[PDB]
Amino acid sequence: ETLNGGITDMLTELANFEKNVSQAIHKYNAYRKAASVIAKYPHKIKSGAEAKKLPGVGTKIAEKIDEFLATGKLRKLEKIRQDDTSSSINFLTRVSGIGPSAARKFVDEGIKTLEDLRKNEDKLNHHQRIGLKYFGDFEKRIPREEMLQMQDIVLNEVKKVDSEYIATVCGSFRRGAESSGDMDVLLTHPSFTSESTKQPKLLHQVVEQLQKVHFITDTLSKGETKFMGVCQLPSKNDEKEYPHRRIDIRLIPKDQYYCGVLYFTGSDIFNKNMRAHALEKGFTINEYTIRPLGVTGVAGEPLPVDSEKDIFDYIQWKYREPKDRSE
DNA sequence: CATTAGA
DNA sequence: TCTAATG
Ligand code: NA
Ligand code: NA
Ligand SMILES: [Zn+2]
Ligand SMILES: [Zn+2]
Ligand SMILES: [Zn+2]
Repeated sequence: ETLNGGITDMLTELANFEKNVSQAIHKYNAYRKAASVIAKYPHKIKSGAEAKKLPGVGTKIAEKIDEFLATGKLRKLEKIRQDDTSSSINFLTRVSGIGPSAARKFVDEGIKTLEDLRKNEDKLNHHQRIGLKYFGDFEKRIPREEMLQMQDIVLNEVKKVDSEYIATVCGSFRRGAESSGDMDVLLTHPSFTSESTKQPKLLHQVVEQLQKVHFITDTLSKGETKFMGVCQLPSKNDEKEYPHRRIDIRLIPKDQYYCGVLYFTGSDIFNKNMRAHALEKGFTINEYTIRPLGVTGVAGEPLPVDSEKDIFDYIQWKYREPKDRSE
């Protein structure tokens, strides 16, 4: 957790590099498992050879460990850290819609900077356009103060459109959190579930609503169940306009909302942990359901859920406020 | 680990 | 269709 801190970090730097700059999925997959096990190793790694004993570490990584142990740095690391091409990719990549692939491609054509990007907006698609356009606000955190305002607005329209609608803003915001990255709104309706063959309009109506009043300004991606966009709080009585924020609305079959809602609220650890418990307690929990465990090794048959309560009950736990779903 | 774009 | 990107 810190005893092997640096080694795991150099290692991540490394893996991360293979993956983006070059396309060395293995090297890259290599670095990660190593960074996984040494992280676990309950002792201070004093030399490669020692590390070496590990499963995952080979002669390769051993080597790097030595040098780093030896001298407070890594050359390969110093070099990559320096090199502009690699720098550039790690940068373009920051743009919503720009991934490693397009990053390497733009680089190879010479688009290295954000300006370069502008001059060549034609080379960009719609997602990437929006990304470029809101680059700044996109890197910005969301004050909870703003979060509640937002939430307020979405909830009301959703309601006004159809009172049957059910929405939950999940995420950290849900878990109390002082700030959040983007707004995730979990959505489901009663006429929509597991079987009842869709009702795309069900998503589509609200999206339309939200745009109608300018809450939604842009559209990154709109499908029959997932809409990815950009929204914005009405810039008051001027002097101050609100930064553009990422927003995702998603359709859920009412018969699997809570699993979903439960799920998405996290924390990543609360999950796994909740997840690990359901196993002893003879179950299975995943993104959409909770199934009883069968001795034959496995089993199925989807437990009927009406709230986050039922789930706990099932695995017979204490209902944990989302506030305290921290781990 | 799954949904939407794209070309 | 595959492949990218975001989640
Ligand atoms: Na080994
Ligand atoms: Na990006
Ligand atoms: Zn020891
Ligand atoms: Zn989020
Ligand atoms: Zn999101």
